[PDB]
Amino acid sequence: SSRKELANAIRALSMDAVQKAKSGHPGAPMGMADIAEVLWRDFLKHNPQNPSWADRDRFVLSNGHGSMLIYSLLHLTGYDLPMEELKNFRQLHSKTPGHPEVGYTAGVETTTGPLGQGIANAVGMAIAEKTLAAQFNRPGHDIVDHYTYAFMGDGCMMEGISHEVCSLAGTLKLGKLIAFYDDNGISIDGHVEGWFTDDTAMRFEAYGWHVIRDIDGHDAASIKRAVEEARAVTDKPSLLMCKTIIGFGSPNKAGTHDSHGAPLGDAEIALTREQLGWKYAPFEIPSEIYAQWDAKEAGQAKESAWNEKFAAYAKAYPQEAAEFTRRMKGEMPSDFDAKAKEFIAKLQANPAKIASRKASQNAIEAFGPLLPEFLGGSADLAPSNLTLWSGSKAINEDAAGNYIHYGVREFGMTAIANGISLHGGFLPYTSTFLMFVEYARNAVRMAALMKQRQVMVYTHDSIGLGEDGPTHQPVEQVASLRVTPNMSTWRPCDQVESAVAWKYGVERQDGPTALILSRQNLAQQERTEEQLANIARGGYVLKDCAGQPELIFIATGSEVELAVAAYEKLTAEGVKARVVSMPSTDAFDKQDAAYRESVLPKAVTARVAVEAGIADYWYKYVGLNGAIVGMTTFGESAPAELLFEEFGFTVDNVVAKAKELLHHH
Amino acid sequence: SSRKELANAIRALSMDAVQKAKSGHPGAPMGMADIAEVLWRDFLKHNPQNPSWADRDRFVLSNGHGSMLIYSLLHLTGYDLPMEELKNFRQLHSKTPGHPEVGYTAGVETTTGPLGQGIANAVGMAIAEKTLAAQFNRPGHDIVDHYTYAFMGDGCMMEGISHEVCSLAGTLKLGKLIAFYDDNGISIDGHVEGWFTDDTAMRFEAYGWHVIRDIDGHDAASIKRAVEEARAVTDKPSLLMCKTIIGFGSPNKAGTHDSHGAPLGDAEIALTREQLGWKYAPFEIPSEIYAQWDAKEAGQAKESAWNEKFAAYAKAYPQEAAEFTRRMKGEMPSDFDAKAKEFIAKLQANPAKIASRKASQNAIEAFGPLLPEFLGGSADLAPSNLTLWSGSKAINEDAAGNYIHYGVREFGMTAIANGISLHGGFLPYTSTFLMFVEYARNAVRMAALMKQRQVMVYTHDSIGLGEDGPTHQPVEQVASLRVTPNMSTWRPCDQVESAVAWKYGVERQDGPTALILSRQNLAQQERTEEQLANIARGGYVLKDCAGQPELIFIATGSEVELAVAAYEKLTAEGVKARVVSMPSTDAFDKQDAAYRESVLPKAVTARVAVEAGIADYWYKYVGLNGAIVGMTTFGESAPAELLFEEFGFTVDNVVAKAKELLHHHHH
Ligand SMILES: [Ca+2]
Ligand SMILES: [Ca+2]
Ligand code: NA
Ligand code: NA
Repeated sequence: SSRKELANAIRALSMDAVQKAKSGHPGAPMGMADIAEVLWRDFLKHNPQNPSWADRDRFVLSNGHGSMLIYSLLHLTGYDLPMEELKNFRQLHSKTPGHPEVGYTAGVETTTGPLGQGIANAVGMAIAEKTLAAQFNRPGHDIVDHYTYAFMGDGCMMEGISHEVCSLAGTLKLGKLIAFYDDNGISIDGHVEGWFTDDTAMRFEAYGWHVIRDIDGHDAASIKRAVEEARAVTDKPSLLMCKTIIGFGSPNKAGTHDSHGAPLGDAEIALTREQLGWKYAPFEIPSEIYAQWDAKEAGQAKESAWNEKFAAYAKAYPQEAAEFTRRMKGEMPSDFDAKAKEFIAKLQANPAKIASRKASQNAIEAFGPLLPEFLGGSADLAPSNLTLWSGSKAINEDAAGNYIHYGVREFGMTAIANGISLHGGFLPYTSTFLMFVEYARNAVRMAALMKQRQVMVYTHDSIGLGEDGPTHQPVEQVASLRVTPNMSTWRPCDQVESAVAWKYGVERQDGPTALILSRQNLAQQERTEEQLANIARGGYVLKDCAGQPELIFIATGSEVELAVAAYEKLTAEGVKARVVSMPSTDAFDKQDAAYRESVLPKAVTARVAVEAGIADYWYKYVGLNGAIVGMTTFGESAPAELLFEEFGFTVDNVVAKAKELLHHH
Repeated sequence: SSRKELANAIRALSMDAVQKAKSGHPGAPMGMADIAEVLWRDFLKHNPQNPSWADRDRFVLSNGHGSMLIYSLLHLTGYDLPMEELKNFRQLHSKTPGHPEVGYTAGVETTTGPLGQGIANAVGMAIAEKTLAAQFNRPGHDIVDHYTYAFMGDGCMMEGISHEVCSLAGTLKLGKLIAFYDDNGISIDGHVEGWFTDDTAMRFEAYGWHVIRDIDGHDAASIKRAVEEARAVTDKPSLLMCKTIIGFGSPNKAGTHDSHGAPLGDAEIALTREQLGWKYAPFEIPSEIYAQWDAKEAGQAKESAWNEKFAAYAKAYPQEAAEFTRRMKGEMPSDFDAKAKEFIAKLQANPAKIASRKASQNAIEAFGPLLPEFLGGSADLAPSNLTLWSGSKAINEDAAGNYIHYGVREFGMTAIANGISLHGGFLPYTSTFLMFVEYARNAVRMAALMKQRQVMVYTHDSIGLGEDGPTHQPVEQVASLRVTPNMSTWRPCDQVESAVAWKYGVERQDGPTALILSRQNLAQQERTEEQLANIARGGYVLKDCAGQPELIFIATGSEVELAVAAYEKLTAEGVKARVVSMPSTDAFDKQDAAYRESVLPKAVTARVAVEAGIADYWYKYVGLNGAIVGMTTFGESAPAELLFEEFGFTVDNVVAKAKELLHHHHH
């Protein structure tokens, strides 16, 4: 069959699957089909029989609304994605959800849809390949050698995150990253010129990319030459400017916004079949077309050759090969749990009053030698977030390093780190001031949705940061993280809770962990062995009374000391009081009900939450008959000690709120 | 005095005020002082005695950590910012907070600090000037004519929002926007080349800006020539690449990251005075330096001339002049309240089961003729968010229009709109799918912090959007907005609540209002005149029983219909039930204790919340002895009606959960 006929198989499956679902996006799949045919059939290194092959090329659809493009490619090339799944596009619990989802579907590398994040993920995958190659390859043994290919459209280009990640990709000279821009002139509002006029090629040259202009995206020869040129440029990421017609093949909807995001309609599909010369019924693909698209034979041969290379590497470099396998599988070192517990116990036995941002740095220092998979960084705040340890080595200085200076790029940093975790081989950590989780907020959500392990180190967590004032002082950010599905959030009260939280984060297998860390020094709490072991349960009894409590303080982070001081005053008066430290609400909620009852007995309704964050969160644990010593406003610019007084974080106020509560009970 | 001596007054006040506070950022003020001296003394059109003069130039410090730069300028030029306030830099309730804040300090145009947002605000101010000039200027009467000047640094340049807003500024040919880039080679991690290597000039040329390269930022003549060149280019925004030395004057800390974000230290300040030749003690400025910096006499003359121009305009164009004054003051038309109430009453009397996104469009259509100040837009989703009305006209097509195609730029859109509201003359509305509030999230917060009027139209609010799936289906986003200080969030249940929420938003002068709008059609509920008036109280009794309820449903948005159906089933079985519609938790919380008790009586603990959003929010109103029919997970890609079934938003499940709750209460 001709290359155009092979590409038209994508067009037919895509328009037909959208039509059957009465939902979805036919235009971009039809516009990019010729580019995909060249890339996938002539260049992409992959094995449909093992989508987890460590050295496969990675493909990313940043314009993820065009999901039928990737489903068509996976089906046609022989992945485990049968025609019946394509006939179930956008239907409940199918393998073909409306935007592609990692884990749902063999061969999907990332969950995309939110524009701009796919290219960010691809930058992270390319950083991962470059770093892993530098760490593991040896003379005569290049066991890491693969490309990262991304498709992206006008929406990704307009989004600010594209600027963040493509700027950094240029700095890092990511010569195995090759992006294809679907330059079709159309977005949802219509002809893009009314709102998007960049000289995109000049912009990308300003980032240090190699740019190939004026590619005919409907001409296989033009596309193939451009890909060859990009592969020959080994010291710059490449952008291929592909002129395409959205909805290519449709006489009445090609080149129109109408083709972007709704079914073409039955009559228009019939006219499209006529224009394309496509003679097959919906969901019919002839054997000749499958024979030319199938990648099982070539893919198995390529993976088998790689397996033989890896076997030879393992003979010459046995310890390195074992580390490669462990890291690509995402497994932890067998002795990590014991060694981390030993560190935690040492901290409990050797008290220190330090900021939890410093306790975080100390945990990185302790775990660094044990976790060579760390690939950490900060968004231009290394000396404030405290993300460097003695073994940190910046990858812009040494490609085999373990640290990224991300610059002032919080959203891009977080979505790059999602790509790093998706690649395999690494455990990424990222960092900024907590307020700027808001810049990165959807990438944080995407880490949780994709079940990815990433530790997110958020410092300067409250009015305790002092004079920088209300634009920087978090109030409501932690509450939002706490109600995000599959997110773990820890607000440690001292250096011991900080190390437990770090351990919890690195040991998650199925989602991310945010650490909520103080600028100011935090006193260490004394703990029994039982309390020490129960920190990891997220909430535990820190101070207690004999018998059933009359009054329970629930406190987190920097406010535990205040709650303890109020507890001591009331205990001396003869109140049966308790303090619960709640470093992680999510870990607490996951405990068995007997444990939760032992900490927060259902019969004890006189509960006072204490936290320098938005009060409204705490109704979850105090209900309608408790009290909350929290924030209800933005902060103020002043020294931290005066702010804590101004906003009611005083022993007198906490005691008064508890006594007022005890009248009612 | 020489120009350098005048600039050194900024350096001295800045380093000394940071030192006294033992906190703050001396480096950028010291690095940009010569640029500021030229801009403010030779070009800026302003009147210190009236910071609200409608036709003043607007200045924005996007690198807002350098707050002592603007405080020095405002003090030296004669604004109401006494030296005592500079001595109280970063102290509680001073007029000199660590990052500048609009409202409390005379002459501060915007609250900045979060990097990139200042340049976005400046783009909005420049859009506002261009649009207001096109709407109001007449032959012989150019009553709107002013520049927007912005300072920005490497952090702003690295942030994605700078790409969004500077790209759009290029498309819109904002020839009165002039930005100065503090090109000093330093960020917090050190020398920027390890993480920031863009050819920034080439990047901005790709956006359609006029770029002036290689300006000596410590040479007044070079800076002045560059500003003159940028002012001569009337068809492009301009970027002035100013090579500066951070901490200029400090022998040991100039050019170092150490000068960025901590006091220089007393010993280093002494050496800096010696290098700069600045003899005056901390907080001492001689009368002759004030005489050269003061702008009161020039500012009075400029504003007086403008007032004469405006008086001549008002004689020739009296209705237009009255509209200009009204709009610049942020006042609403005198008949708006009555006309909007008439519209709301008509909707209550004429049911229509339509999506609240469509009810929103209908409110824009009804309000549009009454609010010529609207400057609305969507982030490339006009046909989905339903932000166009019959009178919309895109400003890229006609500069006197009222609509902005923002492109796929949610964060930039929202921070541009903050600039629009800060400028005066307009009432901005912005729009995207609700999920992508997360892209714009800090700009929403900044609107609330700055007490700005902006209506944020967020459509496709739940699993009700269907097949696009979990990356697009909001779950926890509304709860995040609800816990934001000074935010107003409305999730209307029908076309009537939608119109009430729109009226509330446009009339809310002291903060923003988000509308949480459905893709799918919403049943209209029956209301008495009192219930109709009670929508605006945020939470109200929609269905009731005689005597104390044994069950209260609390529902919002698309789930009110489900809660009412469950109420009807239970009522028919003899259960005493009530339904509360809670379109706005923030408005409800602002009602007095007696009203809140009347709606959610403390005696009734069997409360069931119903909302297709994150469940944990609702403990605030249901307590520990209730039930929540909510989401606890991400969504799924499927037809919406199947999602509502799968996630428990069915009458059978709501009734079962309510009966299970009552059974637990009984035993
Ligand atoms: Ca497009
Ligand atoms: Ca800088
Ligand atoms: Na290359
Ligand atoms: Na100009």
